[PDB]
Amino acid sequence: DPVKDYLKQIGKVPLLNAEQEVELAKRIEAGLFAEDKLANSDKLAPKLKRELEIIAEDGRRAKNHLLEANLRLVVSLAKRYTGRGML
DNA sequence: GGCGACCCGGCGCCGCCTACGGTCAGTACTACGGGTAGGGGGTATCGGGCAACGCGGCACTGAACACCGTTGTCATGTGCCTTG
Repeated sequence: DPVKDYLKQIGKVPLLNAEQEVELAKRIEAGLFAEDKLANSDKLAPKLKRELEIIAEDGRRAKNHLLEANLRLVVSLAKRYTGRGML
C-alpha cells in the first residue's frame, strides 16, 4: 500500500537529458558560488545579496529537479538489492 | 433531507486440560586509516614462615631473722658440824 502511494508521489516529473542536465549543473555551480560569496563576512550590497540568495534558491530547485528525476533509477537499484533482510 | 437500504467495514468469536514434534532459504569491491585490546618487562607494595618476649607458680641462694626448746650460769639460799 504505502509503496504505491510513494510511486504516485513520484508521479510524472520531467526526465533529464544532456543539455537540460548540464544547464542545471551550470546553475548549480552558479548558485554555489553565489552562496559562497554570501557567506563571506565582507560587506556586500543588499540587492546583490538578494540576487545571490535567489540564484542559490534556484540552484536548490535544480537540485530537487535532479533528485525527483532520478528517484526512478534509485528505486530500480533498490529492487536490484532488496530481499536480503532489509525492507 | 432524512430515511432507508445496502454495503461495506469491521471486529469479534468460535470449548477445557493432556503425550510427543523436525527442521533451512539465492546479486560487490577495494582501500585506507586510525586506533585499539592484546602481546610483551620491570617495579612497588602487600602477605607468608622462624623465633620473639613476655608471664606465674613456685621455688630456690637459703639469708636473715624470729619461736620455742634447752642445759648454760649462777650469786645466792637450806642443812650439818664445830665452837661460843
